[PDB]
Amino acid sequence: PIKLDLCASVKLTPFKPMRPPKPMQCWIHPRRANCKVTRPRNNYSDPDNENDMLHMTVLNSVFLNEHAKLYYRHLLRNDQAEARKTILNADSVYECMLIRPIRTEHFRSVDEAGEHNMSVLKIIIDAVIKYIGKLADDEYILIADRMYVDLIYSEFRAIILPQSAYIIKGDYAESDSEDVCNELEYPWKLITANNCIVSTDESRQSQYIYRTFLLYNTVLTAILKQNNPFDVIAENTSISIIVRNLGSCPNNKDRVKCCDLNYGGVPPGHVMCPPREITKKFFHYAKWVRNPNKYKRYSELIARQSHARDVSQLHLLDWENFMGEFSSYFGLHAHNV
Amino acid sequence: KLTPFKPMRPPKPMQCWIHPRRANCKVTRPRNNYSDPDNENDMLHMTVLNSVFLNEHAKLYYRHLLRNDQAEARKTILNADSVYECMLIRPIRTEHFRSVDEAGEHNMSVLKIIIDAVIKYIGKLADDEYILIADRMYVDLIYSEFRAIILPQSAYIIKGDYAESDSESGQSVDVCNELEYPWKLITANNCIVSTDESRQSQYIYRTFLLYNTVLTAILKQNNPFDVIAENTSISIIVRNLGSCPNNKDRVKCCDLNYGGVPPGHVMCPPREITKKFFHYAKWVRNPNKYKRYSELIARQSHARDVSQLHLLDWENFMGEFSSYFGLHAHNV
Amino acid sequence: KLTPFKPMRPPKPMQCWIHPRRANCKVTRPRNNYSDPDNENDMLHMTVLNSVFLNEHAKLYYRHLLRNDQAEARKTILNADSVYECMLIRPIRTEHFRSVDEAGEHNMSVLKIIIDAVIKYIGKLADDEYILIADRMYVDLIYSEFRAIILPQSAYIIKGDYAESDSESGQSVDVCNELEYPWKLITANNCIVSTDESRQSQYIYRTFLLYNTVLTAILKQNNPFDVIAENTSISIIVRNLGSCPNNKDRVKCCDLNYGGVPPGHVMCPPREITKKFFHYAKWVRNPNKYKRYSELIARQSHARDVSQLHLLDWENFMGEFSSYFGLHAHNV
Amino acid sequence: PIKLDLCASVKLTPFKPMRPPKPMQCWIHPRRANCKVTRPRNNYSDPDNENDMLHMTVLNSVFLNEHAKLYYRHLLRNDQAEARKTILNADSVYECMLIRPIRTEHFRSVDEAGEHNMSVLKIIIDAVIKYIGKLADDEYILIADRMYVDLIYSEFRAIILPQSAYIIKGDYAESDSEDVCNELEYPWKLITANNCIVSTDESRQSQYIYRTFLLYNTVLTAILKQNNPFDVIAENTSISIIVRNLGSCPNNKDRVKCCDLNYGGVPPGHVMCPPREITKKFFHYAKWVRNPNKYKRYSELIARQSHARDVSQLHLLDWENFMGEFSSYFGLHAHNV
Repeated sequence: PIKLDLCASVKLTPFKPMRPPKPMQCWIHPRRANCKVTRPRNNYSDPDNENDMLHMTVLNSVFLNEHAKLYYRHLLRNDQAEARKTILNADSVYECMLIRPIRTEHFRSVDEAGEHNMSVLKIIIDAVIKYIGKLADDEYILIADRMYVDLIYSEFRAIILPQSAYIIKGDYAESDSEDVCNELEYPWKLITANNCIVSTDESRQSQYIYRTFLLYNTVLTAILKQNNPFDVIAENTSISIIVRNLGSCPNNKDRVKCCDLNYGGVPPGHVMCPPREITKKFFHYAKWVRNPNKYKRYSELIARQSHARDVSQLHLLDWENFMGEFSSYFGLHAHNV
Repeated sequence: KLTPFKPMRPPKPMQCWIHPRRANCKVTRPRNNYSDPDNENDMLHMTVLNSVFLNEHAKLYYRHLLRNDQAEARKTILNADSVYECMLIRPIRTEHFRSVDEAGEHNMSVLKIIIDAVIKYIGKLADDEYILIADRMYVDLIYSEFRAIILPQSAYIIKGDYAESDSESGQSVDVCNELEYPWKLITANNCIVSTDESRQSQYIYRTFLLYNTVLTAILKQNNPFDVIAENTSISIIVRNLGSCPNNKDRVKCCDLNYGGVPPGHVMCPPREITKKFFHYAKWVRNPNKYKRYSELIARQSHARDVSQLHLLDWENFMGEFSSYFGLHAHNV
Repeated sequence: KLTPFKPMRPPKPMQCWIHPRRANCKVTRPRNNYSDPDNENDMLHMTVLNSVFLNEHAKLYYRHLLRNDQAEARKTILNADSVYECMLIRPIRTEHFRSVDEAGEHNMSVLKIIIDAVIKYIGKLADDEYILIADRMYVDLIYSEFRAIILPQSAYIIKGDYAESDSESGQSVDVCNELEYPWKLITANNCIVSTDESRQSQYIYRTFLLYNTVLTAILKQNNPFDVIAENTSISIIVRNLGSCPNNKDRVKCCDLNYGGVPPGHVMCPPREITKKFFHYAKWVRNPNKYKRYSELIARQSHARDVSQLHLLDWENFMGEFSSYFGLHAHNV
Repeated sequence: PIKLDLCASVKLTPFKPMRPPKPMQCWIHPRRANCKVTRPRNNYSDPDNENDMLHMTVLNSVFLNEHAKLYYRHLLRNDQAEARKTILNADSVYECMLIRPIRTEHFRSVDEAGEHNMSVLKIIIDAVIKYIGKLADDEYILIADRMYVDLIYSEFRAIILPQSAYIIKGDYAESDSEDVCNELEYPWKLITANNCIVSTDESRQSQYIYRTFLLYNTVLTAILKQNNPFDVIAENTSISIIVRNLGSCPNNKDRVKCCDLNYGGVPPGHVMCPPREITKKFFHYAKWVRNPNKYKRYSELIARQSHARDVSQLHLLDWENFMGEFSSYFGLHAHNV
């Protein structure tokens, strides 16, 4: 249903510039329809090309940028997938993945892994942390997909996946004014610029903590052989009820009852138990996904003050302590931070 | 439901002295270093369209024909679904382009050059390729006393294919499988079947688009043959205007109002040709039902005589027009 | 969210040879007993508008002026929010009404009678009452060589009130408390404050609406002074047309295209008068902010000299027009 | 937000042709905002005029008919309210009620009455039954307000109230073709007619049973001193869960557990226990309110066949037996039927 602004708003049938694949399915992603995997009929003289794994992912076209370029690709760098390219078909969109796993390499979806092989787990955390490192401090991001990043992973690699996210370039005009929203060529800048917002300290902290929670949710998903309900961004779903069901950390009320979760291998204990109120505020920050443009309601949210300011600062510092102990738990380094 | 996040400020000042009557035409000039008055002579028009006109490659469709660009710049930029073709311009001191809309242009030579530009623009369209306009039954543009600058056009491309007996001779590499070996192995471009008769339909279509554009240019009144709306019916418009006096098969455009001196009968195309033209045009509503109009104009629904003589009448109009402006008949 | 139930079949055939270019004008004739050819001479036009134009009494606003109806029938009927003014017509055998749109009318007398009809139609509007058009800067209608038939107009009425020292003399019964004793005791009509200066604004408004209508009638081209859209700005249109030669305070309508013989300068109203007219008109977007434009045209924002001389120039245009068509200056 | 179809779809501010009463409240209808009551400052020389009760009710404008005339008024006849008239203000609408209760008459809202004074109760049932009698057999109606009719009632009268309903004129073209959808004057009929539908036996039975259930729900509300949840037409609300909570009639599974309800005076017993599946099908029929035009989904619904046809017929006949015993319970007469 598309119309023009002339004296007759004509109904336009959404044109289909690409045969939509009828056999839509990915065995690595059985629960996902938009996820489709497939192995091409490579030149059969060469057994090597047999390994080439190809996965297309479906998604809306809004996720493309002003340049018609999909947002996660901006954060992509030194990618591991053998190749990638975008696919625009009307509102729908597709994103095919060329991969060539080595003679024995075998990827698999991060979801529901449970995997306790901290070597592979650390491979994935390195991939995701380096990827999100491409984010700028005054640039921020939300993930309308879920509260984590999808990916697959083999013993040799951890291939990232396309994400339903939205870039948002905030701008903190430092009092000492000595990347700008008006980066076009001067003529074009005369008309318009990025749909920027007002950056500030609190927004920086909010986005940083948000990406950190994304990291931790992905880590959970990796070490959860059961459902990791944290991903769920359902409108009806509320974190209040979520932690009411899950309860709080037995070892300390402050944190969540993540000690009792179901783990593919060794349970780590109350290690996976983050403070609760920080998670709550994180979910509130995440709710931004539905109205990204209205930034005043979510930009500083994780770092906002509910004295209330003292409690917010203290509990954010508690979450920072949690990140410190987490990094120590995996021998990590905050140079990415 | 999700908010369609906007990655840029939507330009509110929808002001185009070239095209005020529209809701998407905005022209505006730079305010750069004035030591160079020519830099001030620069002009900058952005038009707001819909992203649906972006192909698989994320390419605005009419840009497939932006070849030998006489204008300065043409770049695409979008605010979510909204899209924006942004134009750089720089005429010489006395050169100033103007809207084709009801231009009333009397200068024969200016019309000649403009029509040459439009015909060459549309020429590169492939034989099995078919174009459909989505805003008006005439290509839109501007024109200065010296040169002409095409304007962005909202249209959809489509590729066709046939299986002629001699399916080998000539360049057959142009196929709707325009991906790279694995990616084509995954999916192929949307495509249809092309055959000579729909090609004649398309020829008639493009030529009458050219005719509509020239009418608009030389008209000191509106061009009723330029509206692609629904309630508009070629039947009612014909009833309004009627058969042309010296040739009733034609239409009474002789009485119309041109800024240039009225040539009279010269601008009077046939009747059933325009009928089938309009019915072919109303296809655009749902191109996916392509066959419902793929062949419409030249269909044999005897009727063989009727449609072939209709083609004869159309090509008679084509040749007499071309001669009327010195155009070679071989410019098709 | 509830479905806006439709109590009638929505008439799909939006066909009006009188007004094809619009999306709501449908005309059509009866197919009744043909033994009476005059019954066939009957014509039947329904226009589709929005129910918002129905008052408290559920009365279509412009119908307040459907007095001494020269047309046959005018009834209202709605399909939920959609509304439908349905017209009966029956000209004499050779009488046939036509669209005011770009009528190019040369016949002076026909124009005279049409303008008489329009002025009398608008005359009954009360002094403290103010009208606002919602579709165009000109009253819409049709006209036969003999008579004229107004067409439905989408406009909002509003009543005003003042507290002059002599708040007793004359007929003061007309108040915005137009309910019956208890029902008025419950609620009152929406109302505003009327004062002489906004009344002058309204006089200028209505008169320039009349001027736009006459231009449309005698124009063999469109009437750019008839569009109430947003991006349209009187500033840009003025820049396009410019100061009239024999009187630069006026506008260069002399060069415009009339189906009747161009009178030239005769149709050239002042400049700032049209400016303030347009700014007054753009009020209609949100009438509830009434004061933001209630006084606009005749505001004293010295400026006393400026606005009073603007009124003088406007009334000069009014009188010279009236004399140009024999109209008495007392027909205001 | 209103636009025209010309080359510029202009945003139009909804014009306000009437001061909306700021003190919006009815003491007889404390839970209803659209309900407002008020006593006018009558000529104080006459104590008689003091009794005059005036109640305006707010509602959407869609409820008006093609003639801009509100639907319940069509069913109104020999009305008891001292006077009535409609009030169009933009989309909003109002409906003022003039009443002159006699020197001692005292009206009151039917809701939450509990009243056991079968004399007054029978007054109300007579009012409602005679009112709904104005419905034609081939004409049908739905009540988007709720699953009943609002009203007030004094010892002397039972004043009806405006309803958010929608008239629907079906048409059963009897094979022996010897009120028509095309009732306009011939010219106008040449363009259009009523938005009719295809009547039939089953639709007649469905509408009849629907109005009967409306009667019974109103009677319940009258004899319920507590909430009568049956009125509720909430989208989230399902009759399945409703009767799951309420359970079925202890005296017979067939019916509903209406024996246990809360009654202003004497409980009547399992008398108020209707068959359940009939109520279910009634609620499904009622769901039509949201898309009245699409009649194929609801018109025959109460009388439709789920053998399944045998069960539907049998259980509808059981509901008819329930109406028979109900009428006997109040000495009524089916001449209205």
